[PDB]
Amino acid sequence: DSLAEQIAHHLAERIIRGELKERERIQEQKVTQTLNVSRGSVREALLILERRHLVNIGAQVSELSPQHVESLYALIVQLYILLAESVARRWRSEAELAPFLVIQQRLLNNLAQSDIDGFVEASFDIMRAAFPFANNPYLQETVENLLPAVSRAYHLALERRKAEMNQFLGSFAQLLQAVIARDEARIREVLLEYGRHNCQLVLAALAER
Amino acid sequence: DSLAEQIAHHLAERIIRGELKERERIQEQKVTQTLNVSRGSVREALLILERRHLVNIGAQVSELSPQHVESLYALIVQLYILLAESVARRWRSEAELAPFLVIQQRLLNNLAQSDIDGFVEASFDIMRAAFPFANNPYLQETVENLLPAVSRAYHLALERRKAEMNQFLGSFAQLLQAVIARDEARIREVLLEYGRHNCQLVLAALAER
Repeated sequence: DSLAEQIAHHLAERIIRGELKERERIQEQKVTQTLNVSRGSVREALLILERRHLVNIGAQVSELSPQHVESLYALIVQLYILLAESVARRWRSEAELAPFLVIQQRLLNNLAQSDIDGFVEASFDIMRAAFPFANNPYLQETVENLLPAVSRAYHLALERRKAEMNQFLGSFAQLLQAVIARDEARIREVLLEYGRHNCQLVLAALAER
Repeated sequence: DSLAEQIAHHLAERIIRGELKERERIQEQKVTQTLNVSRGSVREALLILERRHLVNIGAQVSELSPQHVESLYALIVQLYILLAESVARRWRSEAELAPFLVIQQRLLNNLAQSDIDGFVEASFDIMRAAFPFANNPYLQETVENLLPAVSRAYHLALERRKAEMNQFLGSFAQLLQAVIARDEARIREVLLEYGRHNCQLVLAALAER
């Protein structure tokens, strides 16, 4: 990771968690002083965040809107189907799926700790554990570039409804079983159904701003 | 467009057209001298090309492989379906589809001129004319970031088979009619069928390297 990428990750986590609010301003000099970093690094960090849709170029934290949320979910669900179908076709031995079981345990541990921040962080390891099965650089880079925006929406859904962690775990368990069963019709059903549900929960939160 | 983006577009067109070959080296100083540009601009231009999958960081033009070609087509077909379905649902008056008819004429004009380079260039205006219907920044930026790689593969298919221009036009006409008919099942059929056909033509060319 370049220093620009480290700074962007730091600011992205603050936007994702709701610590930096919609329309809030980010000043280059304030970030340089708080983090003890070079100004050029901060400038590049903001360009990364803009590329990842989290800020508008100083910079201002981007606003959420229903059309962009719906846009994001319509796209990410098709990318997740592609990833999950590649795991379902390519896994050869059940040992290769063990990463998903460890993530299941990590999600449960964060739920036990009432840790929404860690729950979101661990959710993204699911995609990361799928990448070696797909060996698809275009898909991987696309998903990685969208993870901050997805994170931000997903975090808002959990801020609105803690029981969504229980809901996600139930759907994830169904997805894992469908991948184990190599059932592509069921994989698409689970992802499309949970995707629409989670999107509408984000929209409910947006409507209450 | 920044100067870095202009330089990257210039080098991308040379890779897309086959003027810069797989594994060929690009030297920063050679580009600065040929184009009369700043070295920092060229350095950033290469980072753009690497982000767009056209070079590995000097830099070397990336190699094509069957798994990456299949990866690219599996992804881009789902993105095209998303775009085409949004046009099919959102167009209100047939005047709004006129851009696609003009592109049809431009494709025919390049075919008449035996201009594969211009045919590829005009093909990408189809996606660009679809963006206002989708109003989907995530989808738009994803497609824009993949257009150079798609371009390169598509250009190789036409270098292998000029009659593919006639084939593309026939399929495009069917897609436009399905969009006019707001028939989403037919939209997916046309894009999936042409996608698999064009992908296998690229694979045929790869096998003959």
